[PDB]
Amino acid sequence: MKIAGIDEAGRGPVIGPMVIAAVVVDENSLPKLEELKVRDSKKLTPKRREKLFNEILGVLDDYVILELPPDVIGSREGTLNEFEVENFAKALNSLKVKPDVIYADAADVDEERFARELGERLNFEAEVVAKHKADDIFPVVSAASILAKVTRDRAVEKLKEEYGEIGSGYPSDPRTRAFLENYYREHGEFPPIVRKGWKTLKKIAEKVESEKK
Repeated sequence: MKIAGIDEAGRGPVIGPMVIAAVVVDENSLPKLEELKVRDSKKLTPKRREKLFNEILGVLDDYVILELPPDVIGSREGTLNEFEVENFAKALNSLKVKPDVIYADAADVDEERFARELGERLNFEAEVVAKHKADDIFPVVSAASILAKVTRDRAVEKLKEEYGEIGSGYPSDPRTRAFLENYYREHGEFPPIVRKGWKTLKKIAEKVESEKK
């Protein structure tokens, strides 16, 4: 049997892409993911995870990583939830090796709902298992999670080489906050690396205009 795991990175940041990654591993290769301790990789530094990333690739039968830029996210036709479901499906449907069973991180507050909707969007037969924090539960999802996180960090790293210190890209991050406030104060607009619909932008813009003297 072929087992697939699928997760996402970059859900709530205001800057950068959202990355959805799907991995496929043969049953016999599952112990390898445990050997790699993919489940205990949350505390790893980006460089150590990159090494893990490369190791994971060596045991996978197949994988798909979709890097969705802020332009794509912003032009979406549906809600962000629908967007996530839609792209999880696209990633799985793009796989060369079709999984018999799919383990997915439940984006939707309703795990059952997510599994149902994802499956209805697949163009092949498979059992879909969706759970909250599935990445702490199933090593195969943990693996996908690592591919998505690494891809996402690489993306932001590339952005820093072009815009300087932009932080992690999350509004909660002081550097990301300052970067956006200062850029708006200097240009009266936000850079083309932000997600146009994020409420964070409106608040920063209003704050900045408030200061003006």
